[PDB]
Amino acid sequence: SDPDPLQDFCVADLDGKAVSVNGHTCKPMSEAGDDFLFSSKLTKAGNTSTPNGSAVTELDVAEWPGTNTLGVSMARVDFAPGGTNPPHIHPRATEIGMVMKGELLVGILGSLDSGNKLYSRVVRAGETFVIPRGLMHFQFNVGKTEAYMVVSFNSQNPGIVFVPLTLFGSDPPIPTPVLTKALRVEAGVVELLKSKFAGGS
Amino acid sequence: SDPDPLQDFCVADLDGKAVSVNGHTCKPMSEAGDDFLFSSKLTKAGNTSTPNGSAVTELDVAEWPGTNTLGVSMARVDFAPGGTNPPHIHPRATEIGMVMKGELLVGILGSLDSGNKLYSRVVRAGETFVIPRGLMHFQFNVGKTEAYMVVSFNSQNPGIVFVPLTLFGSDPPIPTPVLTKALRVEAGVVELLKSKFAGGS
Amino acid sequence: SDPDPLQDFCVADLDGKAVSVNGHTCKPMSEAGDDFLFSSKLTKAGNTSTPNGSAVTELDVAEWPGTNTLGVSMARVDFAPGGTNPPHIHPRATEIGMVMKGELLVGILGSLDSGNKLYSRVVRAGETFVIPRGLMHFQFNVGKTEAYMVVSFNSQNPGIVFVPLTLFGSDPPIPTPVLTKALRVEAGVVELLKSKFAGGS
Amino acid sequence: SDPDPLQDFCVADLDGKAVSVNGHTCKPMSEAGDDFLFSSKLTKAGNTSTPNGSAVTELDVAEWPGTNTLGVSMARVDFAPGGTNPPHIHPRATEIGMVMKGELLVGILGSLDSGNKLYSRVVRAGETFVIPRGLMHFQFNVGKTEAYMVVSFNSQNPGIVFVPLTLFGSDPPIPTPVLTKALRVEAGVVELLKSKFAGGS
Amino acid sequence: SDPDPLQDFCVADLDGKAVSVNGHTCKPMSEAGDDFLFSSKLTKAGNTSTPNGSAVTELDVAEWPGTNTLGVSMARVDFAPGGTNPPHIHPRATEIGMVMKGELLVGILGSLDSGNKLYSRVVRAGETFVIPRGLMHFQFNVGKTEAYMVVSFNSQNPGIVFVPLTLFGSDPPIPTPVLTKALRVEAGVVELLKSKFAGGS
Amino acid sequence: SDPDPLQDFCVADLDGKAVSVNGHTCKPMSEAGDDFLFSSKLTKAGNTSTPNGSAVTELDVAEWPGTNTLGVSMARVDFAPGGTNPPHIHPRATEIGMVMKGELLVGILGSLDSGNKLYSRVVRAGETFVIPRGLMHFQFNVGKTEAYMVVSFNSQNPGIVFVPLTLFGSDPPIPTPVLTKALRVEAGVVELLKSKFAGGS
Ligand SMILES: [Mn+2]
Ligand SMILES: [Mn+2]
Ligand SMILES: [Mn+2]
Ligand SMILES: [Mn+2]
Ligand SMILES: [Mn+2]
Ligand SMILES: [Mn+2]
Repeated sequence: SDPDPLQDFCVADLDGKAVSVNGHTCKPMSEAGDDFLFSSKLTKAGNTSTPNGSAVTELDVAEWPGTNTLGVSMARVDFAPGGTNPPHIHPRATEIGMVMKGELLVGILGSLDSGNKLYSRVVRAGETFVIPRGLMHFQFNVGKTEAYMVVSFNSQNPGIVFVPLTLFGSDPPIPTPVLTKALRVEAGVVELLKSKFAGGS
Repeated sequence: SDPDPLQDFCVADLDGKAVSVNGHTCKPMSEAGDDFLFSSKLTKAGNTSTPNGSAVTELDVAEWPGTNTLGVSMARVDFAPGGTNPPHIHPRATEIGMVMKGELLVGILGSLDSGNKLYSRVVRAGETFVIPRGLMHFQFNVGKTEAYMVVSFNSQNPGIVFVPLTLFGSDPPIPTPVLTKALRVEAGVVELLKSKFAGGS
Repeated sequence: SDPDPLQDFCVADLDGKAVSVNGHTCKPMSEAGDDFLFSSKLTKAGNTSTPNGSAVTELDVAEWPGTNTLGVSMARVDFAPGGTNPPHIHPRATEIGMVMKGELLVGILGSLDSGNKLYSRVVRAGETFVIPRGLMHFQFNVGKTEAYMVVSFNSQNPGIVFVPLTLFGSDPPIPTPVLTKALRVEAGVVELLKSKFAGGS
Repeated sequence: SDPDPLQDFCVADLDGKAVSVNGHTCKPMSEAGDDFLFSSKLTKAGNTSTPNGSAVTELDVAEWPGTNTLGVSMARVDFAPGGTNPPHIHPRATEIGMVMKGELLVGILGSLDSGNKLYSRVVRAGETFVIPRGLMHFQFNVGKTEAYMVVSFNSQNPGIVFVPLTLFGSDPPIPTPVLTKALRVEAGVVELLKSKFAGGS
Repeated sequence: SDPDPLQDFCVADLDGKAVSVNGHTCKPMSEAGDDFLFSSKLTKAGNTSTPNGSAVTELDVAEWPGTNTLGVSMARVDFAPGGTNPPHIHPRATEIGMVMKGELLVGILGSLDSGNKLYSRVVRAGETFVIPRGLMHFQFNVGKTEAYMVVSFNSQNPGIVFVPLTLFGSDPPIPTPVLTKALRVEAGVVELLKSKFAGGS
Repeated sequence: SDPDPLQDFCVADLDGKAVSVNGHTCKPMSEAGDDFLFSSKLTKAGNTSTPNGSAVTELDVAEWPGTNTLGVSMARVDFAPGGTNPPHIHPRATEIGMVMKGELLVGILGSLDSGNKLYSRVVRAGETFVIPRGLMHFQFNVGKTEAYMVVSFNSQNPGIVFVPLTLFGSDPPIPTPVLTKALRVEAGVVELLKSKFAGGS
């Protein structure tokens, strides 16, 4: 997991010309003020008018510099009815979270040696789930109203590997002959899928 | 931080006669069922009729065996008006959390080389805070109704070192001559403090 | 990464009734013999007559018990002409590898904050590549003869999340309405994809 | 624990205008000289004429730049007769130490799930003790002459959270209503305690 | 082991005047190009016309900046007939490797509590070995033609402590009276050994 | 470094038939008694009437079960006049230590990329030194009376790789043709060296 901190605080210096290191350099401690350990960025719902029908509001180190070196971050995800936070992976963190409003089908997938088992259930207000680092998972709003969840991670920068977007809409996209071989369908089907993700999100 | 996992899942075997290891041994994977990655233990408010005026509902590995080896846990804390989650430390984890209802004065204290600085603010619904591993911190309900927060940690077993209870009500209590020297007050004052914590909580 | 070792050697006890822990318990050191630090399991090519046209020969702790606690493993991957080791992720390890024979298009994909960038090139005998933990990647045999590579990981059990198989052929498969929403295509297309992975591999 | 080193040596650059990172940047290796792996800072006793009756002489990375990245530090603590190194916590390290002269009552406190157990004994010359990261502990000179101990930590910067000073004399102090609720005594008692720590140490 | 990465990529900035940190600072991500995850440095055999009769071709972070923060590296070692990669230690990594051509006697030595056991066998093409961090080991070409192996490590900078060269040819060499006491032979024998390593390699 | 602890205490179960894991299983916490965090094993000097002229008194987890999982250990080393703690390596820990009595030449050696630099000085009572994990180092008593030092490590089981004993007296010894090639001397010289270490210490 993230390297442990070597002092109490180390607020990220996010200036575009800052020297680059693993993670982030820190602003001078003397200059951090009083408020770096607090945020209000998750107070409002994200805009669910997206192709997925969900919206992630990030609270990782990029959005909350006071988390730098501390080995934690958060996010909020809002869902339109029938919206999905699509199959995805966090490459660098375990996730733990709670549904706050509505009803979400939450699915978590084992790796090959676990038989690619799918564990899923309908998670309601106050109920929680845990997703091991690197494993594919999704949420789907099965309710008829807006749902949201609040999640936390054991990294300052868990990363998101969105499976559909990466598979079909990477920069630039994976070669069609790779995808036809991998997906066991003809070029036309792969081309249809790519056309859905050609817009970068 | 907690050792990284060496497989997808490793549900804690919490049987009283289980062999003991760092953390917990795991139940046979073949026998875990479908539901170990989920919990509903935080759906209900804790009982705030306590001397502190707060109640912690734990969701660490002892309460959620499916978190074993995954490097995360959660808790809910409910507060009566004027209730406090008193100055305390988590010896093995950074904490990250959100106020869900009400208004909480949240205070976080730097260590000696940080001048023992106190950072505090009133945290309201949807607002968040982060507390580095090992640092003293508290919350106090400044509202006139019940408040609660939901918190997460980057350990399966963060630990709680309650400062008042440990200082005055440990098992058995710290010697009075140690406390008079350390607190710079006479025996009578130390004896008064001990009398408040003689009941073990 | 994997927990560091706390002694020189700790050969995995892979008996089916062994107590379960994070990773593996160890056989009594006194009884390990001379040969646990060696293997010959990668001397022979895997069978490439598979739907993917590739075959992975594993040398993780399950196949090489002497690697237990040491934070490393290996594998060999053989490729028929036009064969692919399809888009996949190792949830718990960085991979580093070398092409030994033939010509492989090797592609490595950044996460969302890296713009899902695809980095790819044709890798020939003696040439190497590195794949950060948790990131999607693939190889495709662009040559007209059999190719193989030998790879190593900084985990005893890196895991494999095969993207096509997990997305369409998990146990049981992800719900069609989740996949239609996530992939932005009609049910018929999702059903076609599922039919290709209904056999478990 | 502290991040492992990625090279042999990395002597801390402690210049006030140095770029800030987790831990410390390093001076150019070419310029470190011969003597960075050695110190003589603990050769002399600290001044025990303090309110606590003890004096800590630090040998962390701030005082010994050659320890930077190496995951270790030291300190010496000297005690007047009846002096205490008061209840405190090291947020980022386990401590291991030896009494060198005199007789010290050494107390170590478990966390809540350990029942806040107090383990204590009189430790004499050559005898040792170990204090897990984050746990409250103290020493008290029970002898009639000066005592000292030498301690080591598995961090370059373990931190010190002094319980009395932080509880009553932080910068600025914890609110009286928080302390009256937490300590179960009236304002007058809290005000008396604060008056003892108003001087910053 | 090496600190985990806190982002996808962090290509090492190896400029001689770069600020120094544990490991390496990184070049601006925006400027890394496409090719940093690939190398061709191990395509050619090293020059075995050396006193050892072996040649190490390094592929650590100094030679492959794209490995920075990723916790892995590689090397190739080529051997003349009768050549040795002499008893040595990697202070910061476990090694895992495969013989590619020829026949190598590979020996791995336990530490004191393992009775300094020597485990050795003749390793041929395709066969593998694993060497725990910090343990002494060697390879010796027992064949009549050139051999080579390709090895990987779970560090970006494993380090090499060559035992003969360090014992007899360090900068400056270990004092003769230290070596006579340690090796239980007279000065003349130590002086003979030093004369063989006076050239720095 | 050693895996972090997942609870307050975990006293090692050192029974010969205990299940084996990375490190040690723990005795039931309920049964540990009061005294596991303390030891008196270093109160007395070791017997310096040895070929080296030094004696190591170990206080690792094998000798101090209460250190299990806590990431620290200690040792005492006593030296006859002219005695040496010979060139050796700790494979799994950084060492930090203090001379308590007498005068010791302490030498610490960089790895290859550090030019195999030797850093050495005469260390007297109260003076300290630090030795990075995996690096060769030695001490030599330059005084005319007995010296001793007390050292600590950031591992519960640092290991000791004694260079002379391992090079010449391993179990069984390294082949003579390996040593003649590696040491650049004739068989007779290697045979002389082996004869000095044929007794196992
Ligand atoms: Mn997620
Ligand atoms: Mn807390
Ligand atoms: Mn792969
Ligand atoms: Mn302390
Ligand atoms: Mn090697
Ligand atoms: Mn040593």
